[PDB]
Amino acid sequence: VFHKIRNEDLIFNESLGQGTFTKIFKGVRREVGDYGQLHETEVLLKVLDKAHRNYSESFFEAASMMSKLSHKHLVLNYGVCVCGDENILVQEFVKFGSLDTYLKKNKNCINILWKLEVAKQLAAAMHFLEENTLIHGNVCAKNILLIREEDRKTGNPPFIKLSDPGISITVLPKDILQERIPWVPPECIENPKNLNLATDKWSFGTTLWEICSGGDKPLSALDSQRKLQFYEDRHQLPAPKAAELANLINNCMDYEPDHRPSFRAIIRDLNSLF
Ligand SMILES: Nc1nc(Oc2ccc(NC(=O)N[C@@H](CCc3ccccc3)C(=O)O)cc2)c2cc[nH]c2n1
Repeated sequence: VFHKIRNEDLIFNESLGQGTFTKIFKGVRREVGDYGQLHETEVLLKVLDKAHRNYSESFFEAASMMSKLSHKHLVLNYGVCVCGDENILVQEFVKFGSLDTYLKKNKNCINILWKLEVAKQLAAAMHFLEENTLIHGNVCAKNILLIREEDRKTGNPPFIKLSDPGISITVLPKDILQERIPWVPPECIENPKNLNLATDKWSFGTTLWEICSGGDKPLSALDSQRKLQFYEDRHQLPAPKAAELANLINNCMDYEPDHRPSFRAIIRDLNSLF
């Protein structure tokens, strides 16, 4: 149950792009904060396309269930604006944006320790979700937000958060699902209702591949028909050039969902690289 924010208290600024049936804007929220102090707070605004209003339930159910669990590695949702014909998610604005964009622009200055630290943090967030038996369902580098850059001057590591999952793959059209191979697992291509905790272990593997690959998209050279055939022939992703996490990636991207390792075991493996 989300706090309702008045349209009057939001200003829309620049477009930040679009997601699946959504438009993204940087914005500002006027609000009374602690001690009654007035604030104008930078916010991330996620607007459901007016033409796809039928998706609003899934749009908001995702963000809602995760926002019931507070955690340092999970994005903060302030509330929702449902004034007028709008369906707007009002979210904390993370200073350095999405991880995939960040990896591409910083490819030639991100070392293995940075990748391992970000992987550990992501695994911590997924461990927390697994303990709470809560499925994310759309783990990917675009849904990882970089709160803070690494600072070698103080040894401060980077700090990331996992964003909301957006519209569930259980209600999206099959062609969007096919294009999201290989983040969407084989069993969910076979049947979207196979969405399960084991889904998030597979997509975590794909996300590690992104992190280790300077933001390349795995299988981007394959069209949708060939992505399906990739799964039909039981292929695995190539090892990234920085190959240190390749075995972990493949262990997570196991075609047998019951064989995919728990996030506790994943965390132990990450720690053993040191
Ligand atoms: N909290 C927040 N936020 C931001 O900006 C985002 C907007 C949207 C998203 N999240 C998505 O864009 N999610 C996609 C996923 C699509 C997908 C998933 C798996 C495989 C293929 C494709 C979607 O829903 O379409 C992430 C960051 C920014 C940008 C600067 N600062 C920010 N702070």
